[PDB]
Amino acid sequence: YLQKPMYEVQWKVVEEINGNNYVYIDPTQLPYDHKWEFPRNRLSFGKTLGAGAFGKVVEATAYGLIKSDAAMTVAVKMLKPSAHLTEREALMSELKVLSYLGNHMNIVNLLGACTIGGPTLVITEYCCYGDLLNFLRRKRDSFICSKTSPAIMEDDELALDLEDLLSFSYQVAKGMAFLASKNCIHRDLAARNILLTHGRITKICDFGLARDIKNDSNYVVKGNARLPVKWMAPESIFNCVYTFESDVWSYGIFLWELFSLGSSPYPGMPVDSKFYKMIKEGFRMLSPEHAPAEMYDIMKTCWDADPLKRPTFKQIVQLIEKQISESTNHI
Repeated sequence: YLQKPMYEVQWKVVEEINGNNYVYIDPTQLPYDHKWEFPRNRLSFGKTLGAGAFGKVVEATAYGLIKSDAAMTVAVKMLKPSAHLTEREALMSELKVLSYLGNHMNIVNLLGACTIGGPTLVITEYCCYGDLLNFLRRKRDSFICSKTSPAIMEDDELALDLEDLLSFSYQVAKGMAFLASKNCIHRDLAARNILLTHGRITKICDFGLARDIKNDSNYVVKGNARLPVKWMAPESIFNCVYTFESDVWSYGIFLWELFSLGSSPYPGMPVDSKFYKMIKEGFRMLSPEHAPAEMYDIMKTCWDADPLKRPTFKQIVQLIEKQISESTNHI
């Protein structure tokens, strides 16, 4: 009888200085270069990586994607088989946004698409170690004791250490700097939306299509929707505005997840009316045990009540570059 909720593109591109303020570009207006088209008969689906309320992401092998004589593992985003054309247009819009952004080492990049002659599919890079949240949690024990035998995740049987966390901080800052440089806001930055691939390279993405948000307690009901309130800036929670500066707030929360070895933020504090209150009154999380003071300093600035006093990602990148440099022969 009526329309159920629809998948929407998570990342937004915004219009260049509304007036130190923000408005979204309708992604349908973005161009789509059909150079991305890949014949669907050259895709072989494997395991479902996750299924959410609107669709799923699956591992697949794409044959001749880049080199004619070479197969390649990819990830494929798709809606439910029953999805109508307007629902499927969201995936077209996602394709347009990824196309527009272009390629960076620290995002999950577009590799191709199947948008003709069948179900709409978006082919992206496959990240073999999965999401960073799960990685941190499974590798946690190896951080706490190096002699322990680390969780084997695909071909990665190495421990996690401080240098890993520093590298992840840096890489994610670089990927977010890249997004912001393209006037792109993520709006759901969190360890669950950062994936890990060969060389422990972190790639920022939106993995929400593979997630059942109703069964994820990190998303809470607020105003008809389910939102990652613990990652959100006070001004997003209260004014429903997402900005470059609220992405920075989220990155600060991500740094807390990182150095807490994948703890959920504000542990044991439900998102209720007093949570909202104490956030606006200036309550902030304490440092993670394993965070360098310098990294917690970054966190604290990411959480400045005044959005204009938060660092940009460009500045965070410069700050972490200085930390890593100064941390040599000190780890």
